[PDB]
Amino acid sequence: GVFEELAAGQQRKYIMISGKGGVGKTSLSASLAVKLAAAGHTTLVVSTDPAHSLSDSLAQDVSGGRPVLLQGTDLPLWGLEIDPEEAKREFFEQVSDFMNRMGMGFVIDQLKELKLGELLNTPPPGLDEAVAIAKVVQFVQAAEYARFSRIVFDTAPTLALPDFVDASLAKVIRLRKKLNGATSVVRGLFGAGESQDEAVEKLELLQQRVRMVKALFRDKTQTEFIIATIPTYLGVNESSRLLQALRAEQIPCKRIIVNQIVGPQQGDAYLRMKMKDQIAALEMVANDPGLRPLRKVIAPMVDVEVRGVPALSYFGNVVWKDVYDQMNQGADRKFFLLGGKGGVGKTSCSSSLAVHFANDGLPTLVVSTDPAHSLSDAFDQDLSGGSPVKITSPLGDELPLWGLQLDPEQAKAELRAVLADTLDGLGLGVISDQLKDLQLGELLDTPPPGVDEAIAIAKVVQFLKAPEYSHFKRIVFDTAPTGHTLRLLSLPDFLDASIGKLVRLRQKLSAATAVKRLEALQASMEDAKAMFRNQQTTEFIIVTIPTVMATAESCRLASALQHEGIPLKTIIVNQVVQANATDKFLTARRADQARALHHLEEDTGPDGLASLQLIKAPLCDLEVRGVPALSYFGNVVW
Repeated sequence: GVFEELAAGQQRKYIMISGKGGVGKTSLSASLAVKLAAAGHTTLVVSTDPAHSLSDSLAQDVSGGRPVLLQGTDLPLWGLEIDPEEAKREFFEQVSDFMNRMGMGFVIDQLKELKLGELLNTPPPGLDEAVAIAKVVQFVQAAEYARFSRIVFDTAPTLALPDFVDASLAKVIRLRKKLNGATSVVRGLFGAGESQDEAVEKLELLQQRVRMVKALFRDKTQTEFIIATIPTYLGVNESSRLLQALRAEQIPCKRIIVNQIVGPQQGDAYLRMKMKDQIAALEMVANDPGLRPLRKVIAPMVDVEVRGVPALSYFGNVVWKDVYDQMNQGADRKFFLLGGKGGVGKTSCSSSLAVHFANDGLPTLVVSTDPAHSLSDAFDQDLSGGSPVKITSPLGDELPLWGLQLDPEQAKAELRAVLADTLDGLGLGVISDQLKDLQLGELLDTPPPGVDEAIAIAKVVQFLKAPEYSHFKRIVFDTAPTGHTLRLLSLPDFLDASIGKLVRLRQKLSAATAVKRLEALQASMEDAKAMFRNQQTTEFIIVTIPTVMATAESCRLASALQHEGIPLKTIIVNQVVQANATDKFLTARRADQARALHHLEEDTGPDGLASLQLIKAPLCDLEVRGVPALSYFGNVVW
């Protein structure tokens, strides 16, 4: 049986459930926990979610920091909610002045102003989610709460990080045993004592608990993964590439589940469901707090998926034409940025905006920060690389637009590598440490959550120059399908961090007898930030769907981004089924499923990325919030 294999032995087996994008992944790893606890396994289900997903999906306050046993069932089950930001960083946390008389006292007070002690105390980025699952193995081999027969994991949506933190710990671990025996003033630059042996003795064990992680995922006996994906086309080949990893890094992956499939019998119930969502959300779009001032547009759902240049021109009449295209009014230049989580087809809108006022007399560059080749699939032209490309599909006619694609991961490493290029010799002058600190100076440029793309944006802000300053009048951005949009004013303090460090280095550069390299980064961001609070030339667009959850989220970000200051003047609701052809919507989405099921069943056979073992999960017509509902949803699927 499908389930029988997951509950076979008393030999502790860790179930992992990995996927992306609200597939009900929580609701099905919860079912699996329950239906396993029904089989006799003392079982623990854990989620690393600050939204406390395991709690709302269990209907108990299981969201305590340690594993808590549930009230109200004779069924043996434990849930664990782990705090990433607090707990993980918590385990991490004579007077001979005679140099003053050599005048050294000016150079020593400029190095202590680099506060390299801090940079050693900054716990490396990624630590929390790296040690999350190691904390899980504590309570189970500890058995202080109970002997756990199986463990079920709700993983964060989509192994490299445990080695990154392994490497950032060694870099910091390598430096402290070099400081255990050191001259008294050298330690003064770090604020470190004589005997370093108390801190390294525990810095290593934290490094070893990151290593047991990498050894667990590989562990052929305890561990096993299961992928979870919604039947969409993109979701299948996204999961196809996920398994590619699981076969390389030796991680056993034996099952894939597909949730949110429409069944044949009860497919007619889906539309009654889907509609009341759209009714509720639009009632809120009409009435939501703070949505009042910004302009609103309702788009009726995609006729046939927009993959063409002409298709993009007709889409332009749908969103911006029957409703007002009076965006075009203003100064000679316009900066248009569009954003939204992945799935709304904002690129189809984003692309359709450049095309619309291409032939209207306006030369307009569309910039895509989507690394998935959106623009290359949206105009159907393979617009690759960073430099602009002309657009060739139409019947011979004026095309005043272009489109450039910036990998944001490639735009970040493009930037970090620039900083690889005297003061080095001085630090190296007591013992060789330049290689370590340079890399560790960058431990303070990865901390930001969604910056890789802001790099890609400020790159083209500065592209205002005689080669282009004359060429383009309006430009339109296509943010990647993530949380680009930063609603809290971290702009000036990510900017100050830059000054804080470009002013701290000017303090030691003048003492050793570069920083204007950080001046290029200083003015470029300030040139980007200049076009963000620009009221006349710049305005924003946020693309969303009538699923009520995703709708209030689009206000949750609207109202907060408003008092931030950024002019966000339009929201788009791109995929609105309409009832007169409600029959066709069902008939279409039903096919988009089994049409994509074909694409998975045709995956190269069983070599690597596979057709390994399939689990079809019917449509979540009910809230699964109750513990019995999960017992039901679990015997349906497993």
